[PDB]
Amino acid sequence: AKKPGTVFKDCKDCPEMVVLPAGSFTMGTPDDEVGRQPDEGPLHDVTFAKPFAISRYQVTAGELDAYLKATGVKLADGDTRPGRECIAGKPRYQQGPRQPAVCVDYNDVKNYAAWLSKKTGKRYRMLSEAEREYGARAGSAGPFPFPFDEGKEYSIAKHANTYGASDGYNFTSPVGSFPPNAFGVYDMHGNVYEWVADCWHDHYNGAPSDGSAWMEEKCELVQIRGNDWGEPPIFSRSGNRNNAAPSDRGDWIGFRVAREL
Ligand SMILES: [Ca+2]
Repeated sequence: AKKPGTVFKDCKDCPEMVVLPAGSFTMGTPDDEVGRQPDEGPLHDVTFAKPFAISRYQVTAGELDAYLKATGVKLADGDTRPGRECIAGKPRYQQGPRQPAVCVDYNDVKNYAAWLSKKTGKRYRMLSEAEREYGARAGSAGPFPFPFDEGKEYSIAKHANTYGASDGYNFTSPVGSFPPNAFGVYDMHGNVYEWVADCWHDHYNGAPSDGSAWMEEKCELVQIRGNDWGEPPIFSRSGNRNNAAPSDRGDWIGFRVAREL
């Protein structure tokens, strides 16, 4: 079996995967954490019985393009909002092949993971919300697994891409433009939000404790995680939560994939 921290790819066009360790962690946010929102409790411990892999980066534009070429799929255009349009998977801002894939809805992510699974003979899927927070924290209990930038009160521009140019980028940055966390994972605290599988809940009362996704038979809203290029760093904290309708897409939502070992 592959040791935690091992980085591998199942094919040339496939996302770079990193093995996360089995173990437990505390999910959610302490009451007094700066910026904490009300849906980030209760704090509750979640257990991953087995190691599993996630993409160390958000899936890239070039990686998505490889899928589009292989399958012939055309992604639907997105929501009205002048200057922020998604057209067949492409945002309006300049987007090179190592910037994150965006302008995909929830089902598009599932389709990409199904294609990857068939091509590789491995089991690819969406991350669960718990897996995503686990991977973001990499053992850390506070809002960030890295220190604040020296010289300002609450700046993370040395570690993440958030609103404005102080981090080098107005829009998204190539994946891996900042240091990784202790699990070998990049961009968990900025760049783009990410789809995860879970249906939306306004709290963690009754949340699953085994690393699974918290599903409902019918869901108008699903969870998204992380924080995007246009948002302030107060929402980059590891425990920040948000949601979208699964048919939504935007130039600010991308995704990771996970792989069973
Ligand atoms: Ca920025």
